[PDB]
Amino acid sequence: VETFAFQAEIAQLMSLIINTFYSNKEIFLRELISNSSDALDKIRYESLTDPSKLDSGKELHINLIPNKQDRTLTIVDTGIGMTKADLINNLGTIAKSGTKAFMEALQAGADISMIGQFGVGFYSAYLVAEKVTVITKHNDDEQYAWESSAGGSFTVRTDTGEPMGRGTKVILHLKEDQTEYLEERRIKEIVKKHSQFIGYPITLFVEK
Ligand SMILES: COc1ccc(-c2c(-c3cc(Cl)c(O)cc3O)noc2NC(=O)C(C)(C)C)cc1
Repeated sequence: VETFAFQAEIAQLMSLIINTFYSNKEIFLRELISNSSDALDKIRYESLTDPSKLDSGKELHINLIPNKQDRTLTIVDTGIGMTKADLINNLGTIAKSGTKAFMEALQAGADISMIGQFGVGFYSAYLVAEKVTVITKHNDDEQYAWESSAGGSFTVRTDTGEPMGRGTKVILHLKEDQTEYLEERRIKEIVKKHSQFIGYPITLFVEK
């Protein structure tokens, strides 16, 4: 397991998200579904010029999986996935500029719900999760697990869990007071409100 420091700007963003009083936490789900949709758009487009990129799975979809025993909400997609370089280096570089712009916008009167306009909507996960685990598999790279409970660091390891084929699984370990996001009625409500027109099937699993 390798441990990395977030760039200072991203650590600062995460602290703001965790510390700021902001009741409209539900927007985290829209932001993660948006990311899934973007990743799905990417594999779809790439597959038009190289159909073999779908050898790792033809189905393009999003599953939402609540688990009350584990207190997790998992968002699974079959998008393009992220490479080790994406996880450690590339996406952080991009997130640095988006974060700066978002911070400045907040000072100017924007609110946390606008985070996705700055390309860093993922971090809104920390409105509801104490720990986020991201399992991801891109063609031509290995399956990795990224993980962070904030506090300025994240880890990456090669994942020896169940093989995903291709795509990304975001496992939200929910804060004790945010279990409403495990309720079918609540998730359905949020998806209808904010993600009604996403161009891939979203299946909300129910609990046993
Ligand atoms: C907004 O920035 C991103 C959105 C989605 C993804 C993504 C994701 C992804 C990321 C997150 Cl955080 C998520 O919640 C869902 C995803 O499918 N999986 O593969 C992905 N692959 C990439 O898009 C490229 C172009 C970099 C290879 C990465 C960055």
